[PDB]
Amino acid sequence: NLAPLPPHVPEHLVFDFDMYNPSNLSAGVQEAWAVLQESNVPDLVWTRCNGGHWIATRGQLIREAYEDYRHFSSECPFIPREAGEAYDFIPTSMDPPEQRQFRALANQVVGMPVVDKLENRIQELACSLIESLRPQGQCNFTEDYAEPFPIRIFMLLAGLPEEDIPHLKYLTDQMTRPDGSMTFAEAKEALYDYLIPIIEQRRQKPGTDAISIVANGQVNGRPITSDEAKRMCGLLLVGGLDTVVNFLSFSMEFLAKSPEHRQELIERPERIPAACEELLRRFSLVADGRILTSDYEFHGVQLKKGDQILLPQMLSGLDERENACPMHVDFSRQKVSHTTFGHGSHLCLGQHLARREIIVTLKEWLTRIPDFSIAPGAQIQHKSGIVSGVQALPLVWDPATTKAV
Ligand code: HEM
Ligand SMILES: C1C2CC3CC1CC(C2)C3
Repeated sequence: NLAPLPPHVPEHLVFDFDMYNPSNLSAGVQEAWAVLQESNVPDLVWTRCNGGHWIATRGQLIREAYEDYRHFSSECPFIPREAGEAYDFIPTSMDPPEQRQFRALANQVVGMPVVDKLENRIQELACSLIESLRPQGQCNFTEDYAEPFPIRIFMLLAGLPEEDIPHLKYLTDQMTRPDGSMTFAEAKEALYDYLIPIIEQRRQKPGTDAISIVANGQVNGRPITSDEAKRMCGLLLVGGLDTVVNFLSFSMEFLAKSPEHRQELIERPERIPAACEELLRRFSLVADGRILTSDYEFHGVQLKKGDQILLPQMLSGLDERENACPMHVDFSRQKVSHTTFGHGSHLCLGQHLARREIIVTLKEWLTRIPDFSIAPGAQIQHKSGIVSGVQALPLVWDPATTKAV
């Protein structure tokens, strides 16, 4: 189900890629997408699926398209068009200089100094969840630690009910990983039927939570709108529940498989941070785009005002001209080049929380369960979307070999 090639597209620039169902998914999602970088693929190519759109395939274009906010605007950053358009999260769907102010607020809530505040609850929870799991010698990493871990921290952050979890999550999921049960605009609505009443309540009688600062936030001398609030808190929900959740499963499936990687981390912990960056470069997962405010010629391709362009942040680090032996994990690379936290004026704000949640889990799980592996006969399945994932990750271990701490 492909749409007619638009006039301006040289059919030799065609390359039918389906972000919602890449071919080789069975072999893995980063591998699925890494096709785009074979020798036989143009640096910039046009795909006819999800209604036809450019996709830039190399480290350097993405970096370039990202810094160039002018012809490449965030206005509509989600393929397909309707969602992108129907998406209004702030600061996301906004170019600077507008953005600068909405962003500075979000940075208030999730930023650096919020992260030192939270560290202990993080570690406290990291230990507590692991130790619970320990003695069973089998979890469901995705439902068992992956889902739980990060969410409860955000629920802690935003002061919202755990009970809410399963609902917002489905909503978050449909948004990044469209099933077909509900369209983006419908998705965006129910997440909004939710937040709204909450934002009301924090306007009248404030709290210390992320949302409380957000409803009461200051933007360009004036007091933030209700809508701008609904809209900021919307982004936090999704970035909240959706990126960290998935990343942990790929990193963990990776460890379940490479006992020399567990070993290395375990004996030379001065390496968790480097290890941390290398894993983000490799188990990268986001893929949104931009929009052409006008006609423009990018690396000789005539870009026509209105066209969408995917700029997968996945691809930047999996690119040979950037990372020798891209698909191979090496905690001692000299230079880890990636753009998992995006790039440009829209650099990811929760990079600190995300990183901090990732080191905690590596340091803590290796401490208690140094040795685990994939459940005999289980086939892991990934999912591609605006943010990619793992269907479930059954693990198994020998209690006898763990350690409480
Ligand atoms: C697994 C770790 C994470 C990854 C890979 C990730 C990925 C991304 C990427 C690629 C962007 C750039 C958007 C663009 O340029 O279109 C972004 C921005 C953003 N993310 Fe993260 N994210 C992660 C964790 C989080 C967390 C924990 C939060 C906080 C709940 C969060 C909230 C945000 C926000 C608010 C922005 C927008 C900043 C702006 O538009 O100036 N993300 N994220
Ligand atoms: C908005 C932006 C694109 C996708 C979905 C959501 C969180 C993060 C940044 C990845």
